[PDB]
Amino acid sequence: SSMSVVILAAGKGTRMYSDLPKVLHPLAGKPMVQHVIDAAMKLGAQHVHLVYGHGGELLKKTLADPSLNWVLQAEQLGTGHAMQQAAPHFADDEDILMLYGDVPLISVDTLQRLLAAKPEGGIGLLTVKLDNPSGYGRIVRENGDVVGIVEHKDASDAQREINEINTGILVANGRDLKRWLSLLDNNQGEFYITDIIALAHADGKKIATVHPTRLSEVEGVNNRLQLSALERVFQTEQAEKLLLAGVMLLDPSRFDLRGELTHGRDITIDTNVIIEGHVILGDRVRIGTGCVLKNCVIGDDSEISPYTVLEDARLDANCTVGPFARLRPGAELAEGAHVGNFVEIKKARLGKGSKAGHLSYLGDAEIGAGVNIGAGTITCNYDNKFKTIIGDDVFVGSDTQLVAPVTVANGATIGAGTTVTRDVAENELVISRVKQVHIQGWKRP
Amino acid sequence: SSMSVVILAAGKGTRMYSDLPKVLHPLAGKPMVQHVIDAAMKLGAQHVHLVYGHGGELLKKTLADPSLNWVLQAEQLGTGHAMQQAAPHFADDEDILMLYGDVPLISVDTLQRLLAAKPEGGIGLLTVKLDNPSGYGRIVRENGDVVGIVEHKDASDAQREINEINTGILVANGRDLKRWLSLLDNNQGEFYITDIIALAHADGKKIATVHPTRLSEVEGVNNRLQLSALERVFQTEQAEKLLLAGVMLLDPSRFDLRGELTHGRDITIDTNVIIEGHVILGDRVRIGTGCVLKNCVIGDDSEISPYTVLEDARLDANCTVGPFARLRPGAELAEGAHVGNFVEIKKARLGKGSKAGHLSYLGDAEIGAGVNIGAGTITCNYDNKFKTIIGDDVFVGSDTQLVAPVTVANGATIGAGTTVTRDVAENELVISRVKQVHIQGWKRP
Amino acid sequence: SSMSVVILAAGKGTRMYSDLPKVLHPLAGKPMVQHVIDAAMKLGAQHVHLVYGHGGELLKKTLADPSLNWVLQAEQLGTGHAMQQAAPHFADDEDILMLYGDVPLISVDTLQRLLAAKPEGGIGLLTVKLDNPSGYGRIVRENGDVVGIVEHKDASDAQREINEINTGILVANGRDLKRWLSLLDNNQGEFYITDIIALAHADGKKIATVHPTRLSEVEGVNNRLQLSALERVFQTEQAEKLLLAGVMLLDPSRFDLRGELTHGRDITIDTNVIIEGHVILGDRVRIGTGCVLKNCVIGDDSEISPYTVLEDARLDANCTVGPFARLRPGAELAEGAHVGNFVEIKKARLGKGSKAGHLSYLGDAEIGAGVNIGAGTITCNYDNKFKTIIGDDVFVGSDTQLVAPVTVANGATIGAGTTVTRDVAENELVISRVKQVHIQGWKRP
Repeated sequence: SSMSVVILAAGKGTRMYSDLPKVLHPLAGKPMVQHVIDAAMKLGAQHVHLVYGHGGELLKKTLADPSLNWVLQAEQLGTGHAMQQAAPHFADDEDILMLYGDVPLISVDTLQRLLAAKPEGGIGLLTVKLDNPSGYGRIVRENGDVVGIVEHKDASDAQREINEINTGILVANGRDLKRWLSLLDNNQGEFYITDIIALAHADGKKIATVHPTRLSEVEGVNNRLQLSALERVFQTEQAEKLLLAGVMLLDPSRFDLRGELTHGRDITIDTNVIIEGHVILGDRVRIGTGCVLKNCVIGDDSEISPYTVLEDARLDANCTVGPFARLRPGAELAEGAHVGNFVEIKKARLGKGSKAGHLSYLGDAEIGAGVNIGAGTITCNYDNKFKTIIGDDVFVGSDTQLVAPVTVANGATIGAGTTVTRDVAENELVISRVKQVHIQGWKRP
Repeated sequence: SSMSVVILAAGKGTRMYSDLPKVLHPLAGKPMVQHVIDAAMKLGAQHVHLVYGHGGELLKKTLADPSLNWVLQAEQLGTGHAMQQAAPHFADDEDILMLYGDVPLISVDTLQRLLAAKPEGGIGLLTVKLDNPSGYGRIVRENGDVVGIVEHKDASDAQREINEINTGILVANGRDLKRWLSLLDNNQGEFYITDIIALAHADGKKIATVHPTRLSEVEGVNNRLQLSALERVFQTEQAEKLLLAGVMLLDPSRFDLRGELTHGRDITIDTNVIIEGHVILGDRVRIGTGCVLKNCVIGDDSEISPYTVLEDARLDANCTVGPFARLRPGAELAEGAHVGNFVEIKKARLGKGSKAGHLSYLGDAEIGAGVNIGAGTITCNYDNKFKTIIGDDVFVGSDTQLVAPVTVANGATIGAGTTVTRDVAENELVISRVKQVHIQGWKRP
Repeated sequence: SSMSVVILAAGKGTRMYSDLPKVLHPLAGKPMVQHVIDAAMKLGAQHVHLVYGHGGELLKKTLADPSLNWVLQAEQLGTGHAMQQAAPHFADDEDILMLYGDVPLISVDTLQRLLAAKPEGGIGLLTVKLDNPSGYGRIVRENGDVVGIVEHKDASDAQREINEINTGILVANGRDLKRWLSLLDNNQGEFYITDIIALAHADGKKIATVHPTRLSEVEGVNNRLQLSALERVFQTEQAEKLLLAGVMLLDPSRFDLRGELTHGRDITIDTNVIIEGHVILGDRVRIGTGCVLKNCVIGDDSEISPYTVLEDARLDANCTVGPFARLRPGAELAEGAHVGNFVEIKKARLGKGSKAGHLSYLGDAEIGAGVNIGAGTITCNYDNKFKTIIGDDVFVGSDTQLVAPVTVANGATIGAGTTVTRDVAENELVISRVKQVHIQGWKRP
């Protein structure tokens, strides 16, 4: 069929104490409002209408999304008024679902039930019964029949016992909806969206209701404490989905996914790992404690040792990296390569079974197979930046500075503490050798 | 009005298995007993009387606090006996409140209710009703009127149903208190402080009661498991206060504050951050996972990357530091400065927009603006310690050792692998240049 | 008396999505099934019979344990059938207890109650009453008398109210057990082990029942989410045992023990520490945040600073190591030694009060007392591997490469940036000194 959504996101997030529009605040590293858009997209939402008051410019900025239909608003004067501003935008043949930019966790199932329990020429309304309903809108039924919503405000002591409350999420045909809207008053001073419930039982239509499966689906964010609770809920969910799909998390409450994780079989992730962007892990990969991976491919059987950071990096199968290793964009390890502690790799490839074990920096480097990069080796590659190249079976002594552009051919050997400015030939040894000078019985300060 | 406090802290913390007096054990990095003192100070407590048995010397030692009035005690023989030892110390015109050194979480509100519900010539008594009261002192009321306390010990099956129990915290006028005290017996062998309740209804005075708002306010520490529970409670509280005041914590259950955090607006703190001493963070600062900050000022818009440790360090605005960076006391970054991975800074300043990106140690250094500190640069500054100075626009090649005292003037350039013992002049290049020596077809061992 | 156990571990752990047999999956770093074996050993279990279907070879492989009696099985066709396969293996004079390889948390107390509540010529049966019993085997009693087990399957609406359920764990004499077994049918198609309950009330014997003290004792693992819950339970338990025995954990929910921890008095362990293998900590040791210790001895009063990794390493008293330090097998610190940030130690000893503060790698080294290892010092010890030796009171300048085999005698001093290939004599100074070369007004690229 046909269906569009409207996302309300116009209020003042005063209690966020922020210079950033509330709805742009991230949940698992992405704007609250994008979770809602994402969901709308998953419904088949043909169009998405976003209603905003202040924060306009950097809202549409921080949200590229050229596919969206933006809707300005005088200055927050009515949640119903807001719904009026987008009213002329609803095609009469399409359903119109209403969501809030600060309720990021609303599941598709719960909406794709709402859209099924909508009575022809009527409203599908999402509701939840509360433990303590001590301040929300009551759902007022007569014979279990929805007739209208009561604000906690004007609620008799008898009504205040009504557990079931309004999530503020609901459906209706675009035609019928255009109707019910601009037939409402302002006599708080504002216009309540609540009213279109009674103003629907008015002209004899039936308003049905489904419930969300989790309370968190309809949790609204007014402040950061609330947002952090939703972050935890969201992370527990992701973690449990990975556990059930075969990934071992040594402590799923100390795990964070902010993006996507594609994975193979029998992966172990230890405590306090964070996964950002899109990470692909092969079979039998092990990630130690404290590692941060962002936009990485890690090949079958690789081991990432504790406290290793990787971003836009690639490891083939059987590699080992860490502890205390830092791989930056362009870092590439060929099959069975090893990078050790206090080693940084930038736009560099370390070939098959090559080793860089300690205290080294490698950038803008093409290194071959079976190469030994001694402790303390530095590509001195900054003066743009220049390329260092090393063939197979090369031995690079400790504390060597490779001054690029420089090429060291296969089988070459480089003595410790050597500066290399000129190219090195196959199987040639090079030793930057001076003469250590001796004073006898020297009195140390 | 006038008011003093007494802190009881004399028992044997046997179940702590410690050589340190129980009350000195830290909660959020400060002695249990200091939390209690702190609170007393916040009441306006004119004097604080501290009653102790063993542990005396290093108690008054580990607690400088020359403002305190110490009170010795034979050898724990009566909680009431203890209260006798400080009795001659209470002015008749002042209220005397009683607290315990091992109940660190007692809030001011709860005490500044206790002090309001005190009946003239009578006791204000703190109480709590328990889920399971299966071992404490019962509050025995007649017509809801407090008449005396029953030890779980001698408690009829009927009494054992009394949910409400004694926290052991209470008030009373100093005069009246001196009275009720030394009129009690020793016929456990000890003197119970419990009794002064009935010995107050005795001479026809009214004993009122307020409750603490949280159970944790009256939780006593007898062991470390108990202390750890209170640590978590205390940390959750702090975390929620920062969230509500506008700081984003990516996981408030993996956050620890052991001191004070002054903050501006829109700060993000990722998982597993610890804050010690006094930390000042400006607007829009980001602290990555695993960072430890102790006594630091971080300027607006700075980014601290994961696994970075800072102590007594200062960053101006727009600085970036980490990952894997170590800043020690005296470390200072000017506006937009960058410190990278595996870099340590001690008593050194890195000027405007200067960079130290990798594998470097800088101590006792004054470095100017626009300076590039190549990978592997070391201030060789130990032989006391001597000063290294570098002007603006200097380029320092990788793996340079700067042997202090040495001065490198503006615009100078230093080739890679250079040892610098002598001063360098404006725009002068210096290259510690030897000659790499070549053996052909060398057989590597 | 006499007693043997049987561990059932033959099903398909399909929902583990693993190439590793379910029961081999680790809990606190050791195979689920080893926890069960361990427990059996603690009972005095004279023999342990392990029944398995597929996964056979690498089961008996990954479990050396030459003490075990393995029992093959056609192909999972009956949990009772399985129990038949080991039936001919039970001595008539011994008790036979039945356990499952995927229920790792079953305590000895609960089994050493089961073995006491066994009625002569009868069954001791472990049971638990459930909050929601909505899919398990009901315990069917008549006058509170166990008569037989009902599968949730064939269970009247009336029976489905029976809270109490079958853990599947039970006892019986080996003789009697051999009996009750091979008198059962296959008319699911399989043989139910359930039946021997009614087939015991059949020949007029009494089947008693004890309960486990914790629900987690009888939790079965079918998937990784379940296993992770048990991991957390197991870790909370260990943590609380260490807290009660006197170790301070700054956050027991961010602590992991995968092995054994021997400890002395007044130890503090900060957040996110992992303990693997066997770790011995002396009195008054402090372990900072993020440290990983595996098979280490740490002497009285040592301080391990944050983010330090140690494996098969030894520290005497008063040592300090970290932050950001990496100690590998063979790493040894003598009394009061210090290792700083970005320092790696392999098969090396750093003598009394010696210091290696920054950016160094030391392997295969014997270093004496009072030695100063400057920043950036590297043992260039790889060409097998060769030994570097340094006596007392030696000063090693920064960025020195020690090319082993080399010996530096007592009181010697080594200038910064020195390569050392030859031995150094007592109190001799050595400076690898070249000449820095100067270009005036050099235009930096």
